[PDB]
Amino acid sequence: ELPPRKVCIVGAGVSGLYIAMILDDLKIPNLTYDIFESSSRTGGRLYTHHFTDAKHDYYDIGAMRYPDIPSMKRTFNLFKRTGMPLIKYYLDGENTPQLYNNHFFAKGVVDPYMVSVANGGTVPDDVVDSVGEKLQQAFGYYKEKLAEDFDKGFDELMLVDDMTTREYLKRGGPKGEAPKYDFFAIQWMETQNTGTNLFDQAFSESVIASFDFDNPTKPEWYCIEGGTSLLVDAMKETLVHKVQNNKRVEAISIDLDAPDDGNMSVKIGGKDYSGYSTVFNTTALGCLDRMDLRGLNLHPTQADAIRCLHYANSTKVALKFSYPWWIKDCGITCGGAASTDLPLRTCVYPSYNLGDTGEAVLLASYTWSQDATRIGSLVKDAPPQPPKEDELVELILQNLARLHAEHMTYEKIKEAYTGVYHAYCWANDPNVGGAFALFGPGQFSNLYPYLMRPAAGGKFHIVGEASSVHHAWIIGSLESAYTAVYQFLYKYKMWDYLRLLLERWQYGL
Amino acid sequence: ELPPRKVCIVGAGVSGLYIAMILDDLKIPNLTYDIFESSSRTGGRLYTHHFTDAKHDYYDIGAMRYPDIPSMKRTFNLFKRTGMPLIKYYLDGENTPQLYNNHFFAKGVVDPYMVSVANGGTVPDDVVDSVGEKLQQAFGYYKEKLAEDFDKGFDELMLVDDMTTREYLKRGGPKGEAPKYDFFAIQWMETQNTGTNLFDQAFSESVIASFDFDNPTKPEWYCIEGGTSLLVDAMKETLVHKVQNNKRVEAISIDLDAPDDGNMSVKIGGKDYSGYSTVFNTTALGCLDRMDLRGLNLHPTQADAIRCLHYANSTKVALKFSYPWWIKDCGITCGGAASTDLPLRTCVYPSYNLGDTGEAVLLASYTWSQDATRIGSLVKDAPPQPPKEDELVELILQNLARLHAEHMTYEKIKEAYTGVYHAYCWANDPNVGGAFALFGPGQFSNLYPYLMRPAAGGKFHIVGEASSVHHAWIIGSLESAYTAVYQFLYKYKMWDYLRLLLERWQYGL
Ligand SMILES: Cc1cc2nc3c(=O)[nH]c(=O)nc-3n(C[C@H](O)[C@H](O)[C@H](O)COP(=O)(O)OP(=O)(O)OC[C@H]3O[C@@H](n4cnc5c(N)ncnc54)[C@H](O)[C@@H]3O)c2cc1C
Ligand SMILES: Cc1cc2nc3c(=O)[nH]c(=O)nc-3n(C[C@H](O)[C@H](O)[C@H](O)COP(=O)(O)OP(=O)(O)OC[C@H]3O[C@@H](n4cnc5c(N)ncnc54)[C@H](O)[C@@H]3O)c2cc1C
Ligand SMILES: N[C@@H](Cc1ccccc1)C(=O)O
Ligand SMILES: N[C@@H](Cc1ccccc1)C(=O)O
Repeated sequence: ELPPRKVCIVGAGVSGLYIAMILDDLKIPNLTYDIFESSSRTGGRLYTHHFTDAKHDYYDIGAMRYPDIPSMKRTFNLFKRTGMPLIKYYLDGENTPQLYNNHFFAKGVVDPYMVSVANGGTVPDDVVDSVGEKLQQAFGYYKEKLAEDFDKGFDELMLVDDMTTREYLKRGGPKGEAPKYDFFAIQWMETQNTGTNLFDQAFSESVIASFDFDNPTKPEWYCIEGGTSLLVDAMKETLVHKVQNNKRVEAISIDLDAPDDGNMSVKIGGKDYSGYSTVFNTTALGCLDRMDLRGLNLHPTQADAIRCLHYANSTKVALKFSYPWWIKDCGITCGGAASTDLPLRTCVYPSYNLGDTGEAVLLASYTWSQDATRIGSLVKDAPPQPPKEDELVELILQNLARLHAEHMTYEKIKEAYTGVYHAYCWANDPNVGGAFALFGPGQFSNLYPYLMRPAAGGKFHIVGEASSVHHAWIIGSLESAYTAVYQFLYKYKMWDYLRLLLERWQYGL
Repeated sequence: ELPPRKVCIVGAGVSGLYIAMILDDLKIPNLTYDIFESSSRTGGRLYTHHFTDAKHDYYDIGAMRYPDIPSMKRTFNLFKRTGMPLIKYYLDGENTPQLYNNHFFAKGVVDPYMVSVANGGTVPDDVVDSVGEKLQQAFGYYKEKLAEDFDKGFDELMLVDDMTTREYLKRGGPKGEAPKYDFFAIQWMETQNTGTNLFDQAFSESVIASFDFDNPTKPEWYCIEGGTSLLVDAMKETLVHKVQNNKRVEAISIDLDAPDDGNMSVKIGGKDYSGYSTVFNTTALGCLDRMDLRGLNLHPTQADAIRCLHYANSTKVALKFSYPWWIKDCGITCGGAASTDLPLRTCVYPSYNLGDTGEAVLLASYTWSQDATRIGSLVKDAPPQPPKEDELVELILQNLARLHAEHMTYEKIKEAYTGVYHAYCWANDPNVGGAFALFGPGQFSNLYPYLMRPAAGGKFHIVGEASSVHHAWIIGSLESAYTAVYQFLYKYKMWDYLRLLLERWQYGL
């Protein structure tokens, strides 16, 4: 018979909720848990904003789209477990505009943006129209290895993890046998492939992001109709022990002189909470670094990983319009997205309101990295009516006009704007401190192993999307939580329940 | 006589104020200007926060310290010209603690922080105690060349500008004849030299920053007694045409189908302001990228520079204490700064209140890059009292207690805290979008020439610290503003006043 044990789950995001769901499912005798959530809200970076309760009057501030690829199977099993209403998401739509250097894209014209050297720009002629082909040549070997077996593909990719994307492109790979590209060719590839400056981060991350967004299997994509927050509601409902919101952990400790299993504690608001056999920290690493972790005696390089593993910013801006003018007036009837070098960078047409004829939401700006930091600096809490008086609104409307200048005027977009919008910059969220992990050069191969290293005698686990090989996806959160529960059961020699974990949760539900 | 001409200065920071002061000094007949400032406040990144009107009850949110090195002569000339009350600033002080891996620094001790391989860390034994010496070996050649002639030293430095600092350290320089360092040695060097992740930006910037802070001439440092904003006040008082605050330029344009000199215009809140013969934009580049610049027909790589040139974040947190416990209880009597791997990173002891025995300000946290983004996520406008409930206040007090554990307790520091503090995160300022330019690899040698390329027939100038080789210093702003005025006078062949510019303003005041 198992002695009474209590574990602590720090953070009620999808990873912390997944840990509780797994523990609830295994039904281990005399085992309990507490879930402390710093925010008054539960879900973390699963966060649907509802403008009203109307059916499609929302947008997802955090996670929103899911590729049906084999490496994401655990995410889709969680969708099945909780009965999520999945519908098709259109990564690529029809008639979506692309606007660079104030020129619209056109198929089969050489250098439509007028950025090539032959047209007075600095992009080499043989690169300007061949970005996808040359990034495929740079990423494609590793992408196919990842498609056969993600873990073994990752281990081979780690042999070049010391390089940034720019570095790999500049030197022609690790030994100069790949093509070498000058600064402006690499710069154009970054402009056409990702957010500003992100090619100065890890090459391995550019490969994995390309694996996820441009997967060799050419997958179907999905969204959750009604918002991703429906997943949080369903996970919360099943909890045996409910989330305790407004409980921000500021310190974590283990008492190595105590003989007991439950010799760990966390401090919340100056008060001590002890008796825990294991602590799962599921917060973003910036939040973990603010805690007093001295009582845990972390390996010095593990502490370095908490502080230094790189995070990228992301900002989203969603506007409500009286009718879907992008559908009706521009023929953008199947989702997709418009991309531009204008400040909004990416305008995402929702896949969930394509049949609606009245009020409709447009995810008017979705940015990463410096683009998101620049948009996020306009994201305040008490903006002013009218639109022109709000700098962010006016910027978005002007960028939308230029981006859709083939069919709309600024005047008619402005008149369709209801005056209702919402924006969010994840780096300004004190409960995250960033959007998601996006490691720099050498971090996966050098710092990440020490982040995942056993701490406090195998009783402390750093959990979350950053503690995964799938950054910035729900799947990384779920894998990290599953792995941590494995280690917990292994640590306490609960062989019956570890075997049950592998039987029920390795491939599924 | 000269025909009447009008120029427009976008931005009332030190760049735009310097332009107006130069034009005021040259007294060019029938030449006028308008200065438009987006903010209700004038000064930009010269920004003193005054807790009260008491003599020393302030801290500088932006610029605060100035090294008396030859490359900084134009800044001190500006100080001299405006009668600034300069006092000595102590970059290094007495008894300043250094805290890494929860260990304090101790001279003459091997690996006092317990981070080397010999003590269970990952920092190479030959690196852990030699960061200053190995970085000097990596930067010193170029630092000495910059000391002889900054411009010629910069041009030689550009021959390795394709490399990041980490890349230069990893590969042993451009051809592998310098020492090669593994990831953890480079990581420790970054931890001990700059802010988190900044070794993943340009090697040239790490060299220039080392040249500024650790100059071979080993210079005296100075600050402005009463706050740097006294410089803004003095420059404002001299202006012939006063700053127009709350005037945010959203578009800049030139009418090439108009024969007049004054064929340029700017839009402010929908209304046009035309008749300008030249426009000086002095704003940060993120601010410029949000403007509609189509009417200027910028070179596409110049527009890329505006979007992509990298900015670093920075955040400051200052706390008021009933008495300077760092002076009286810790022997920290001569300014300096305490450095740590804790969230606050750097605690600066002011040099302007060393004789005070009552209320004193402490610049408790001064951070850059990801450190500043994480601290800045706690910077809100209406936080709660008491300190325990403001997460930022509590974090700072806790970090301060650990940093000064050799002489203070958390309880004594907390009781000395008045409850009055201020914080500021420059990336959250919509009038800047960042702290200052910190270019990535290859950006100085590739993007920066196009940023500085003549535009709109020589009538548009991108001015400011980012538009110089001295990023994040007043000197960069002054040099850029001086160079733009030169090119304006050259463009209109005002040879008499160009000669007067060189006579009075080249090494002038
Ligand atoms: C803009 C954006 C878009 C995304 N889009 C997608 C997408 O399309 N598809 C996809 O699969 N993934 C997407 N993701 C990724 C996905 O949202 C995340 O990977 C995942 O939700 C993170 O889960 P987590 O539990 O690991 O972290 P979190 O969600 O951050 O959970 C951690 C929790 O801990 C709490 N916490 C923090 N500090 C403390 C403390 N001191 N004490 C207690 N609790 C604390 C936080 O409030 C939070 O609730 C996106 C992420 C972002 C930022
Ligand atoms: C945290 C920090 C510390 C620093 N410390 C030092 C130091 O110790 N020593 C030193 O020498 N330097 C220091 N600097 C650097 C120095 O402060 C700057 O280099 C300099 O002040 C910038 O001057 P600027 O005029 O080029 O830019 P800014 O100061 O940014 O001036 C631009 C102005 O334009 C305005 N503007 C923006 N958008 C618009 C628009 N659309 N229309 C009109 N106006 C607009 C802005 O509000 C601003 O007032 C520091 C900088 C920072 C961020
Ligand atoms: N998965 C998220 C976040 C992400 C950003 C960039 C690269 C990879 C993932 C998205 O679909 O946008
Ligand atoms: N001038 C700023 C930032 C800076 C750091 C390093 C080099 C250049 C500028 C400071 O005093 O810290």
